[PDB]
Formats: sequence, C-alpha cells, structure tokens
Amino acid sequence: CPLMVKVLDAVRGSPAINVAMHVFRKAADDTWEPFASGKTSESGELHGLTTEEEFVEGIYKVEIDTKSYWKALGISPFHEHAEVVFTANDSGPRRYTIAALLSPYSYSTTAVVTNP
Amino acid sequence: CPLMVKVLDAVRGSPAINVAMHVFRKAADDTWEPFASGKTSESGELHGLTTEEEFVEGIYKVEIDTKSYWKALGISPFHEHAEVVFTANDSGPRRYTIAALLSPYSYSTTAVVTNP
Amino acid sequence: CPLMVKVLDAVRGSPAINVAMHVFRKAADDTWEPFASGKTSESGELHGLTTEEEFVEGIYKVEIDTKSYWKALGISPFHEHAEVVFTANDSGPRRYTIAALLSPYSYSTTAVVTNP
Amino acid sequence: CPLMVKVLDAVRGSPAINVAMHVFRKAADDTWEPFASGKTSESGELHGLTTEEEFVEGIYKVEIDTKSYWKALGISPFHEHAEVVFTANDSGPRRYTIAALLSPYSYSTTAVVTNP
Ligand SMILES: O=c1cc(-c2ccc(O)c(O)c2)oc2cc(O)cc(O)c12
Ligand SMILES: O=c1cc(-c2ccc(O)c(O)c2)oc2cc(O)cc(O)c12
Ligand code: NA
Ligand code: NA
Repeated sequence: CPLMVKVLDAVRGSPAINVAMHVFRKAADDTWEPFASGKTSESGELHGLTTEEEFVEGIYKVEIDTKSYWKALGISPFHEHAEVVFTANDSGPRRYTIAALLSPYSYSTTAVVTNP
Repeated sequence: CPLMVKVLDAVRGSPAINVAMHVFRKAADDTWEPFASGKTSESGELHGLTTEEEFVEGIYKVEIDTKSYWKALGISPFHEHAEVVFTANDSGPRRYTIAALLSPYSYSTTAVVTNP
Repeated sequence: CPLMVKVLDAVRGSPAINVAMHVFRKAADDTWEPFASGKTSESGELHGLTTEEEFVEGIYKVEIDTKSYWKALGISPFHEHAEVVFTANDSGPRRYTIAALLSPYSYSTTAVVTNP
Repeated sequence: CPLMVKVLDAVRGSPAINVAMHVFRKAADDTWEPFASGKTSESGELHGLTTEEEFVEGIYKVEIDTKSYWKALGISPFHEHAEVVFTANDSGPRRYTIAALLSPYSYSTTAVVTNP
C-alpha cells in the first residue's frame, strides 16, 4: 500500500485512535468521487487504504474527521475536519505518508513522499 | 469585520504576500456557495472579507491557493491548496482570526477567537 | 523595538496571556547572560524587550515558561519550557517577531523577520 | 530503549537524515551534564540512545542540531537548534518519542508518551 495516514493528539501526547477519514479522488467532471475510507488504529495509523494498481494519477483529498474525534472525547473543537488535497503519482508511483497533529483549535499536516 | 486571515511563510520567515484565497459558505444542499475572496497584503493579512451582519452562523471553508504561491517563488509544493473548514458559532467570541503557516510539504493552521 | 514575542494557545484558540519569558544573550565564555524579560499581554504579545542600539548581533535564547502557563489552567504539560535560540544578523531584515503556538504536548515556533 | 527521536524535513517532504543531536540531563547542581548523542538514520529516526536502567528520573534536554542540518544543504536557517526540555519518568518508566518537523524559519516538536 502506497498511502498511509498517521494522526497524533497534541493534548494527550498520544496517537489519535479511532479517527475516521474519507479519501476522495477528483473525477473527470471535477466532482469528488469516493476512493477509500477507514479509521486509525491504536497506533494512530491507517494502513491498507489502497493498492499500487488502484492508486492511479489524480488529485486526492483526505478528509480527516477531527470534529468527531474531539467530540467523542467531550471537547468542542474549532474545525469540522482537516483536509489534505494533493496531486499524486504525477511522475510515476510514489509512496505517501500523510501525518496530522491535532489540537482543538489548531492542526498541522505534513507529507513524506518516497520513491520505492 | 469579524473574520481575518493571516498567512506566514516558514521557508523565508516572512509574511506570505499576494496569496489568493476564496471563502465559501455551505448551502442547505451541502454545496459550497461563494462567500468572499481576496489576496493577502504586504503584511500577509486579508482584512475586510465580510461584515458582522453578513457573517451568520454556519459552516465556512477558506481555500488558500498555496500551490500558486510556491510556484511563483519557483518552489514545487505538495498541496493543491490549504483548506480551513469550520463552524461560526455565536455562543463564542465575536472575532475570528484564521492563521496559516506554510512550508512546501506541510502547513499548519490555527484559529484565534476573541472578543473586543 | 526590534524584537517582539507573540504566544498563542492551541487548546483554547486564544492568545496565551500572562506567559512569562526570559531572554538571554550568549557570552564569550558560552554562558547565558540575562538580557530582558517580561509577561505577555492580553493580546498574547510582549513588546518593549529591547532597543535597536542594545540588540546587537549575537546568539539569543528566549525561554518561555510554558509549564507555569498550563499548570495555572489546571492542565499537565510535557515541556519544562519552550526555548527559541537564534542568531541576530544585521545583514537581514531589522524587525524580529518570534511566534510560538502552544499545546500541552507540542509547540511550534516561527520567526517573521521584516523591514519597516 | 525508552527514548526515540524522529525528525522530518518540511521543505523536501522527507525524513531529515544525518541530523545530529545531543541529550543532556540536569545534575544536582543545576548544570547540564552530557547524557547521550547520535544522529538520525535514513529513516530520520534515532534509536538506541539509552536503556531503561540508565534513563532514570530527571530533567532532560534534547538539542537537535538544526542549523548544521540546513547549512549542509546550503540553506541559512533562523534557529541555532531546536531544544526539547522535559521531566521524564516522574511517575515511573515511560517510553518517549520526540518528533520534530523542520523548516528554515520554523519548527514544531511533539511528544508521544506511552506506558509499557
Ligand atoms: O507560530 C505561529 C504564529 C502565528 C501567528 C499568528 C498571528 C500573528 O500575528 C503572528 O505574528 C503569528 O500563527 C501560527 C499559525 C499556525 O497555524 C501555526 C503556527 O505555529 C503559528
Ligand atoms: O505532522 C507531524 C507528523 C509527525 C510524525 C510523523 C511520523 C511519525 O512516525 C511520527 O511519530 C510523527 O510529527 C510531527 C511533529 C511535530 O512537532 C509537528 C507535526 O506537524 C508532526
Ligand atoms: Na506526468
Ligand atoms: Na515521583
């Protein structure tokens, strides 16, 4: 799998567990088509979202459901969700790790892109 | 004005100048309706997007064109844009500052919500 | 004044108020010499630390007492303090803004260096 | 080993390789005594710094030599180094991962603390 998402909680100093996320891919008509979805494990990681064959060139959006995460912990956060939108595999297959660090009124996201 | 956006450049240690952005408001059919837009000033700030009477409660999205910013500097970035999606809530303070800190493969965003 | 520090709270989405900090300048024997200090205002800002003629080139450290901040809010933090260590360089712009964004188990710091 | 450090480069979207760091521990007389040191691998991680036996209670400082990292890449950065100062093992043995995300004029650091 060439796409992994890792999420950390900056309040607890822990992986962000059970964070839902939905991945979309832009279609030829400019709409967002559902691509994959899942939730983070005890390690705060989400593996196995897709395959090298399936993960073709395109513009992808990872919607990380941060609001639901905070509310489940009894906290009212600012953002609805964190979105990460990027072109993938423009120059051939790459492996992408999307990392996100969450606080109730702030988040950071970074990408590590490697060539297998 | 109850909404201001400030953008900083983490590579150069400066305001991010001439950064374009569009703000959308979510409609009842779940589509994104254009609301306001503009470009950051020399101070990296965009003021005057809206007024108190216009900025009613609801879900807003600020789509910051970070890709065009980096490309105009001759740097290849990861993200298509940075998105900040949030609910405006009258039960909270009245002034919203959305800040974003940009790197080519990462960004961070924070909300500072205060009362005059 | 060529040096300002601004501190934000990522849990509450607000300026970090009454945050104490000390600035040190590195001496020839590599010890840290007290230089200036103060507490952030209602806007999370500390102005007036130094003057142009006093702020000569050299290595400075800003030690922000983040632990006391979180404890006064009843929150257990990870770090003893946040440190920002940098060289003041006359070949660059004249005004330094050191910003810090605080969470209990994480912080971020950025420098915005500009010319009037 | 109960202490690991991971460093990412926000400009390249890659692990930060060959980053040197020195770890210190506060002595009874309030000086910083050398504790351990090493450099990040191809994965941007530094493992094996210490042992459960050696890593006793205390106040630790991880100095991550970011300036040397950027200069080796022909970039003049703002900070001398990123410091992470924290009390460890206050409530019995824990495992600590210190993560840092680097840009030339900005960095973020976070801690993941787990109970084995
Ligand atoms: O250090 C940060 C500082 C700021 C910031 C916000 C308002 C200002 O008037 C300013 O001078 C800096 O905004 C941020 C916004 C972020 O999303 C992440 C950050 O680390 C910062
Ligand atoms: O997005 C971030 C991602 C990471 C990170 C990435 C991979 C890991 O295996 C890990 O354990 C942490 O670490 C950070 C550390 C930071 O201080 C700020 C950040 O935004 C991140
Ligand atoms: Na191509
Ligand atoms: Na104890």
